[PDB]
Amino acid sequence: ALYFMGHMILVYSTFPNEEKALEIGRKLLEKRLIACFNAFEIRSGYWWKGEIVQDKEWAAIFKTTEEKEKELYEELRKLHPYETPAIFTLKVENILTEYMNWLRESVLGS
Amino acid sequence: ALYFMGHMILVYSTFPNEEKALEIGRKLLEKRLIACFNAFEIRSGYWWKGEIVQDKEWAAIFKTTEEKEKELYEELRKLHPYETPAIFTLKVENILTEYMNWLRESVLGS
Amino acid sequence: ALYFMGHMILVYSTFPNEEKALEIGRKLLEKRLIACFNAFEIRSGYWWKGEIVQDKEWAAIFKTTEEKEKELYEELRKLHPYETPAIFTLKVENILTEYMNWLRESVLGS
Repeated sequence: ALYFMGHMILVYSTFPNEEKALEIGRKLLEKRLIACFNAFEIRSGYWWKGEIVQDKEWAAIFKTTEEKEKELYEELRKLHPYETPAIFTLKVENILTEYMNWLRESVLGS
Repeated sequence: ALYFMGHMILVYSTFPNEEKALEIGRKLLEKRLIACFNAFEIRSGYWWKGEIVQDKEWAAIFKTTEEKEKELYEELRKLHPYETPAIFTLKVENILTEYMNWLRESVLGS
Repeated sequence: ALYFMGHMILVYSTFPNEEKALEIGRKLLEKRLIACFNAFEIRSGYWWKGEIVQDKEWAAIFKTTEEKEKELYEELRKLHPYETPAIFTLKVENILTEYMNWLRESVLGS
């Protein structure tokens, strides 16, 4: 069909700056752990040492297959500059079939 | 209740520039295929002809109802500048009831 | 394990400007309703009084636990500048275990 459930996963994480986000995205592509990344600038807020702080970071969504999830989490844990980084996966319900094929081809290998 | 499961879907895709993202978003609204779109600038990375490339694009999330999903995918496939565009749907678990009503009203028609 | 299903929810909403998005994010943190927020600039389009309009807003994703969902929706409904704001939750499938612990600790209290 034009689209189907597929087996894509979307992993999200945030980084201290544009440079680090792009560098890690590139390293993940080199290892065929992701087929593509989309990064964007964000303003964040959270608790830190008893106070609410404002921060500027770069978020990134990583697109890959379910088969690469474990490896992706391990590589992100390896490369992340933060001690306790935000790393979580969102549920993908459907995906354009041709794109799913491209994702699969893009992550074939190591 | 204040919120419930609803029947909203979120479709994500990326475009070569701001102009194209907005133009397509407008065309989707004209056809009542989406109730709203949120677009933002992104930096992307993926494989292309054996090399890892960096790109600048505009991403967009399209908010509509489950009933419009098939039509939305067909219209996006029709208008997309890319040969193999990223088009996938994310799972929505809950939604403010009043907003869900607004979504339904916004996509009533053609 | 390195990651598991967890009990995190992601709530998304849009605001008229950067100032309002950050202010509300801060208020949600003060009440321990969210552990963190990530906000970014967006361009939006929707129907308004029979015409398709273009707008500039700031979107924000709120990260919290399933236990805080009801309270979060109530506080957002309380503080939102829009009469019919977009507020919905996305499904989180997996999450880095250490991060999940941080989320839980971050929302403990009121």
